[PDB]
Amino acid sequence: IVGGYTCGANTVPYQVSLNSGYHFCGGSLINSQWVVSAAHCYKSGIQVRLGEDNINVVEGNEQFISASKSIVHPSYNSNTLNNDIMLIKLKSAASLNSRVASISLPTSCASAGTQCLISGWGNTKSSGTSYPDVLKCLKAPILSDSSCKSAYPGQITSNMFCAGYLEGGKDSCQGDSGGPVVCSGKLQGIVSWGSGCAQKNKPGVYTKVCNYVSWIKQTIASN
Ligand SMILES: Cc1ccccc1-c1cc2cc(C(=N)N)ccc2[nH]1
Ligand SMILES: [Ca+2]
Repeated sequence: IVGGYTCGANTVPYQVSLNSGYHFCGGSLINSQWVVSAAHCYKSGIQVRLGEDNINVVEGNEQFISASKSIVHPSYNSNTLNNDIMLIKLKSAASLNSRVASISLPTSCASAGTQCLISGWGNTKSSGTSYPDVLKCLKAPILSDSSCKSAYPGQITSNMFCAGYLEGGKDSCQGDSGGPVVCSGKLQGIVSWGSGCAQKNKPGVYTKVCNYVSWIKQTIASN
């Protein structure tokens, strides 16, 4: 997260860290047994880490649970990142508490202008590299689809939306991928892609979760 702020320990209880010997992507807990992340974060040997703040220090509220199965969206296209969403099932149900909680799925899509909360352990520099140990936060508005498509001609599909600031300075970044974009208490987006980080006229691109609620619900119910 670039241009953001330190969230505060466990202030984003649904935020998860995907670990394969190191943190490589974020995710969102949707119930005690399932996590939603980006399809481009897919990999074998995933360990889901819940209740995390400083990902390099065991602070006392963590839960480390291995994934038993991963399900990448059937229509995911790695070249364009269309349908960049995946589900991860925990080998054992997480113990839900104030520091480890699920985030609700949307019942409808969010409108442009709605303010959302984006979070992650990604790079905090727009130019260069610096990875935080604690969770970073960023409040950003959903941008109009026209401003989104103008920034990325022929690259935006109905399954993506942009959020952030066209002036630059505030954006998600490498390492935040797969993480949550929560608006009005609903998981509306997944950190997916963009151009560089916090660059002018190049806002972040997010997977439009509201288009996948039926798939998520049916897939979890059958697995
Ligand atoms: C997914 C991917 C695949 C291959 C190269 C780069 C990416 C990429 C670009 C961005 C850009 C942002 C951003 N909000 N600036 C966040 C994450 C992110 N991931
Ligand atoms: Ca920790």
